[PDB]
Amino acid sequence: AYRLLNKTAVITGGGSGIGLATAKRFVAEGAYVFIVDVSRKELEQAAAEIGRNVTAVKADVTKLEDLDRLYAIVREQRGSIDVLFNNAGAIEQKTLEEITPEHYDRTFDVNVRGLIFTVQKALPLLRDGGSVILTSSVAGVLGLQAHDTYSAAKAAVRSLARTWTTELKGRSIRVNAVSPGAIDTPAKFAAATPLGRVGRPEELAAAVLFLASDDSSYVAGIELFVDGGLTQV
Amino acid sequence: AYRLLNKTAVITGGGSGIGLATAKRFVAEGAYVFIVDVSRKELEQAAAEIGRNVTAVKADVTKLEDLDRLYAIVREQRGSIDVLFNNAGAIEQKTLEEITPEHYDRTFDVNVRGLIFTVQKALPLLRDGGSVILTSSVAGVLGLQAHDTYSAAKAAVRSLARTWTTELKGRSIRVNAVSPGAIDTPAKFAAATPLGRVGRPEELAAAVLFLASDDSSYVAGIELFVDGGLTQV
Amino acid sequence: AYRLLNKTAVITGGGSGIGLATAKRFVAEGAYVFIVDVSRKELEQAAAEIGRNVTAVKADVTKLEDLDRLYAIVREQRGSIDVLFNNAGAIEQKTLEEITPEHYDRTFDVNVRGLIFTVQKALPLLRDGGSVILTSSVAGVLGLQAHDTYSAAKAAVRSLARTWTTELKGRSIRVNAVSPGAIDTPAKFAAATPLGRVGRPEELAAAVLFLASDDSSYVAGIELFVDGGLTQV
Amino acid sequence: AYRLLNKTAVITGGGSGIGLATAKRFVAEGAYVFIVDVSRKELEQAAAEIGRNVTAVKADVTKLEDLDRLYAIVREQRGSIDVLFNNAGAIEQKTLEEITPEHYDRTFDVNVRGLIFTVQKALPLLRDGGSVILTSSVAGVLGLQAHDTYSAAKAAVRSLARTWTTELKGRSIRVNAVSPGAIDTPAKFAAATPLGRVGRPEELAAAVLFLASDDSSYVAGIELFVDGGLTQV
Repeated sequence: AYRLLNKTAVITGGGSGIGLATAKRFVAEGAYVFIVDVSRKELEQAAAEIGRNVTAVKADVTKLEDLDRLYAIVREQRGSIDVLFNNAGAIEQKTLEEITPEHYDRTFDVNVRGLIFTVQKALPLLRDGGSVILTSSVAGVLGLQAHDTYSAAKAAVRSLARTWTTELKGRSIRVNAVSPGAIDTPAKFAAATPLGRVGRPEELAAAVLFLASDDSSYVAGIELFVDGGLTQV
Repeated sequence: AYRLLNKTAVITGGGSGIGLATAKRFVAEGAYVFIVDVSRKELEQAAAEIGRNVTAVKADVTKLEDLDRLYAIVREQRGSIDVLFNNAGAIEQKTLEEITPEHYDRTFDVNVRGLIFTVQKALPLLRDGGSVILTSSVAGVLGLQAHDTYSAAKAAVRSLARTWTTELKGRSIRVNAVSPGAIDTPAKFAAATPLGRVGRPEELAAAVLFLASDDSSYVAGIELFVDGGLTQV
Repeated sequence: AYRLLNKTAVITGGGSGIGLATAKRFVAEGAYVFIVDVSRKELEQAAAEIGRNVTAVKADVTKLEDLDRLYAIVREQRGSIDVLFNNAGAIEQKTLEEITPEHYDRTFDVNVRGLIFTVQKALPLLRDGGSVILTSSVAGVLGLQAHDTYSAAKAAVRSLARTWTTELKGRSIRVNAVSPGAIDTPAKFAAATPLGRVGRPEELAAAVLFLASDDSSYVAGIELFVDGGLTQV
Repeated sequence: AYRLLNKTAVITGGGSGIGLATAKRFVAEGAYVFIVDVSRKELEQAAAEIGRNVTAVKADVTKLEDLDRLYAIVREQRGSIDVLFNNAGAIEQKTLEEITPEHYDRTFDVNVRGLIFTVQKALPLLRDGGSVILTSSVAGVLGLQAHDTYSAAKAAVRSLARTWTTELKGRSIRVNAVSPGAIDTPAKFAAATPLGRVGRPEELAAAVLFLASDDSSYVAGIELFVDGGLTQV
């Protein structure tokens, strides 16, 4: 009945949009969830809506010490991590010509560096048989104006799921990537998208649940497009 | 707890292996299933195993008139199709050098021709928002000795997922390919496979259920690799 | 200066468009070319235009005995084949609903059936270390309204390059697919093409030249998109 | 004979390996070449081997003021760039467990930050209709033990070719990536490589030449694998 019964899940960007929708679906499937985001007010609000089986941890995953404090809380409250969904950060655009060193730093810090140490630091807590989701994007395989660094970073994320599938196979930890298209989170993609609509956080959440749950038990290293077909035709 | 409650499914190659594993998972999820396959004896054993909510139909998907009769049964019995799973066929191996006309026809008639007509002919019963799954293979992206025609054929299937995605969008019908690696069916693939083992048919059924169910409602046109990481690393 | 000096090429579809453009460039590169195609009027025209170091052969390469007659001539006049460029056939359009058996067979006959037996009966003649080129298409990776059978067959063609890479590696024969986008031969593709225009036949001939020549000696089983960026952004 | 007559090329990583083999081939094709690299002693050595039509420049392509100086030199002596081939950097291996902030910085500064600003700063000098080549890698689509950051960064590089195809199309600048497999520099990657050997640096220069010349005039945004079949079968 309950596809994640008593598993423990950690979700970064767990504050809002997709990461929050996932938390909620996780909790409905019977998991216990750590939502990890940066603003306290927004964590409290999130924890309040999810309502049960949820701890809110304030941390910036681009900071080594924040991560250490995170895993000391997960070890103390729950002891182990069965699932890690890495859903942090947002898009900042810049054509090649405008890219500044600091803009490139902002993107890469959040999408790659942050992610690497997030997953690195979770290894001691990860159970054998566990599941790690990275968040890549349609941007990873498209040539989209002013998405220079975002897209490059997301392609690199997709790549980490292959490598880590190789490195973590002895522990039987599956690593996969989700590549969302346009997902409604508080225009001309919708136009060139076969289902003709933006997606709902809830649908991304379900695709993530597939990767999280026992149903994707023979699924490893993939890149799961959830884009209503954008990149597929 | 019932991901396909009251949904009607049609599964070709439903008499054994993956077809039959999926037919069991579907019924466990509340669907009504039509299993379709060539041997009557095998269809009966399969129906008895499933146990309930099943009709067995004898049809060879490479014969137009057999498909006509399948669909008339379906229509009279249930009146609509929510999920079509196309899983007919088996591998036959010949190197370029050994390829004959009949060998070429056995592979393409089953894997491509018959798929085309199955789906064409299901069109009038398929609801809007229904889900169509095709069976490709790791073979469709690999260069495997003596797999000439089977690989080419399953690459042709993965392609029709893309075109049907565009053609069928007006009806919101999702078309997606699954691509199994090595599956247990009554060992070298397994050697270079990160998961270190063949898949169980149930694990393949669970991936197809994903595509069949509403958790994949924003997912269209894709190639879902269920190969333990074979082609991903 | 002469990148193919004294090499023997066979080109199918050599009477027009890409095939003919490629026969001209291969003769300018110092090759001796066989052009193979169905129209006698068309072949003699092409042969006059090409000028020198060309033999026209009227053959329907989906007929096994025409192939036999073809290679019997190649072997008699020039021994062995250094370069085989397979570029026979044209698009035919039908939506899923409109596909008939006849339309399907024309498509897969020209594109997949004849190509297999073409390259099959070429084997005893191909020199070790030679180069075989397959014409697949952007269509092979796209979901183009009413391109059902043509896209599937061109995706099957791309798969055969991977398969024959493996099978023919022992004789160091390279097999690569070229995947043309819109070429200019006697619209909206051009709206989404970054280069903003259709390709010239000469430009596709230049890309095939690359596969044919020593410049691609460490290039094998690839899909080379020649589409002004169409499938890449 | 001379496929780059009177073109100006700039190569980063020009002091050795692929850069150096490519600079040699470019001069053989009548280009004027600027070899760019860190080592003085290494560069004068390289320039001596080329022997003509070449200016060595000493720059660390990860320092912005080094790029300013390189481009002011190019501007003064040649005025224009027709070809920019980016080939700076080397692998360093670390498993996820071993990754340090410094190791991460080395790989991404050299492969991605450095790549970005090199191209950004060539923009005013690059002729309209020029060719810009990037060095990705087979590692960009593989899950290779201990290649975490290098693979991820090469995949970054691959995506930048898509994005720059889009952003630069108005100027008709083609941007494509080359992705080498095992290339012989000063044991089993070759194990299941179809060609049964590591590639020569000359073979990779020839491939890069293809991308710099008119023969790829309708090729934009591509990933060109030069890897003897590794990633293709």
